[PDB]
Amino acid sequence: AQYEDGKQYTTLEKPVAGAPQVLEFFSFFCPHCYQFEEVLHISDNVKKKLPEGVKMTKYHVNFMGGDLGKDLTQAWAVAMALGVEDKVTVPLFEGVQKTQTIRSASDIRDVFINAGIKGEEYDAAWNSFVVKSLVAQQEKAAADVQLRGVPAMFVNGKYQLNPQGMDTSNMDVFVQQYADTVKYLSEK
Ligand SMILES: Cn1nccc1CN
Repeated sequence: AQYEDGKQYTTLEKPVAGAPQVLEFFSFFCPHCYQFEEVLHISDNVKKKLPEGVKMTKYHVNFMGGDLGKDLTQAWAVAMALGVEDKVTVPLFEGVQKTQTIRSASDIRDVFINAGIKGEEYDAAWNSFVVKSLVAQQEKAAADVQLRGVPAMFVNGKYQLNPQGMDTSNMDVFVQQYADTVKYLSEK
């Protein structure tokens, strides 16, 4: 077959019911996640190939980067709560991995301030139970799949993308294979 269980994707032995349609996990400490975001634009290219009926979710993980990694999961909850993901993703990746200027929770906050989020608004969100609930949702979704690595993408709590077998000589072809695989899996 063109798409084969075990090749372009794997099938979870323990399927997760009630899972998001398309669920991505990442860490701002994760080098391939940096590539997925600013080099490949995986999420946008996946979105462009799905109908308006399939929704996309993207969650941060705790298991990379120690204390700061956990701070970044809470900051990502702030980004989701305020709807400013598109404003802070590139600066957070650059701050962690390129300039290495993000070393503390205050340095994370600075990225939001520079992106135009008011300080009192960031602080209110950071300390809010709405954000605490989003942190809990991110942790529970990762735990449901016993997640041990990023980047990772899951379709309908049933299928996990397997990019390792794909040709990476051309980046545009790789991204297209990835998105077409997500589309195929979403249609199963
Ligand atoms: C710098 N910082 N971090 C959290 C709260 C404050 C002061 N507004």
